[PDB]
Amino acid sequence: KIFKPEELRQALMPTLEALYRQDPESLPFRQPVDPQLLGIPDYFDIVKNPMDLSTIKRKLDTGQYQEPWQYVDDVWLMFNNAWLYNRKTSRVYKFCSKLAEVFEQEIDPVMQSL
Repeated sequence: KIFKPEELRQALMPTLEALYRQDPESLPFRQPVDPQLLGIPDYFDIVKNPMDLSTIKRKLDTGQYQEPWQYVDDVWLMFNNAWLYNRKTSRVYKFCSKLAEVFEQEIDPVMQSL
């Protein structure tokens, strides 16, 4: 099965929009973590492969996911990075958990249809 790039984008986009719709929970995820601006030099020692919503959106818009599971892997990468780096009761961690709840609800039927 070979996916047409614009069809894959159309099918997956609503799941990404669902994440952006979460306010305030998407706010820490709408742009990359910048350890230099934040002064957290330990971040890239723990998070080897950073990911965020803006990067996923760009990849989804520019034919970078040839198969749906590649998009799903990047969403989970974003979540797992945040859940590894941050305290469980931190705002980021709690917001991450809400996005993951929304994502699983939205993605499951889409992947079955694809």
